[PDB]
Amino acid sequence: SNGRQLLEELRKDEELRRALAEELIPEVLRNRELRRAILLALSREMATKEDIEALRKATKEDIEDLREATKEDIEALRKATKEDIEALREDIEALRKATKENMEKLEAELKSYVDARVIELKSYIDT
Amino acid sequence: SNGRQLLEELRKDEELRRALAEELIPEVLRNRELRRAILLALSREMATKEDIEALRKATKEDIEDLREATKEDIEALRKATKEDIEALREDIEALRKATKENMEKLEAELKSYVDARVIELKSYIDTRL
Amino acid sequence: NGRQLLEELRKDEELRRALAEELIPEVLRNRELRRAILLALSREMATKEDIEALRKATKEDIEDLREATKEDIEALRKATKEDIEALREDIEALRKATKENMEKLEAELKSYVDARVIELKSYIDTRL
Repeated sequence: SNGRQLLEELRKDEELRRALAEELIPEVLRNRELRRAILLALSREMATKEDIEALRKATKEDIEDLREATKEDIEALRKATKEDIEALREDIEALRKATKENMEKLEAELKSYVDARVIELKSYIDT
Repeated sequence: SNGRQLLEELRKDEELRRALAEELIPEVLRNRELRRAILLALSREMATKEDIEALRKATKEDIEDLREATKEDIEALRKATKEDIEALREDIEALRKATKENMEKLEAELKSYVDARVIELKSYIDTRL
Repeated sequence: NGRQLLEELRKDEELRRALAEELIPEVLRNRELRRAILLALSREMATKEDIEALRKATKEDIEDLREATKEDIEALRKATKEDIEALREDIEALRKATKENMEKLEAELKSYVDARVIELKSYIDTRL
């Protein structure tokens, strides 16, 4: 009769049903045999906090690996570029030197050419 | 009112809450459809192996996309740099050539300048005599 | 009231059954209750929200790296452009120095020839 009344009120009042379930239901689930049965059933599909943490850890490592590789790839290009620029600087120096030597060569050749003509004219005059 | 009172007592008395729940537990264990309702409800919230696999797959792809983009961005700079260096190499070659031509020009100009003066002097000598 | 209820439940199995059938379905209707129950079952239990939070964090971590990488590449582009400009200035410097030196040589040889011409003209005149 007490329970018959309670059943009746629960059919009528959804807020009562909700409130009462929130009191009793957690306790029913605390039952260890029931808890084990529920866990066994869910375990076929469950992803655990440990599984998520393992993915988090792997992701963090994969990102760190890429950051590190990227830093190395950029550094390799910096080195290669510095090297190419140094090689071009050595070519410029080589040209400067060759240009200098060639100008000294030309200076000497023209000096002697002029001197040869002078002797030629002096000899012609002396006639 | 009867249930309102009951709710109040349950908040206050944990032994009552426990005892009343234990009166229900046997039926939940006996009735596969209550068990199914509970499992259906819990599955609505539970993370699954499928969910984690989908995130794993998406993450792997997102990282691969960045690796690939990064490789392309570095490659684009390598090509642009190689091109600028090649242009500077062509300038050096152009200067070498222009320097050579200009020296040959100077050689010829000075040869003819000297020769012009020689003819000038020879003519002057001859005229005196 | 609850003491009476407990007594009736011990006596009446149909009441225990009926009451359980009323209260259990609340788990399907009540998201907060359903979540509480699931999290109480075990420390290992994870929710769909837990996966979404990792997804959100991962997306941000990748975006942070993309943005840093873009900046690091841009810094190298600028530094490289600068080094290339410095080389270009060296090439220009050599061109200029080469030009000036050739003009210097031209003038030196012209005056050398002119000096010799005056020398010869003087020598001719001294003779005649």
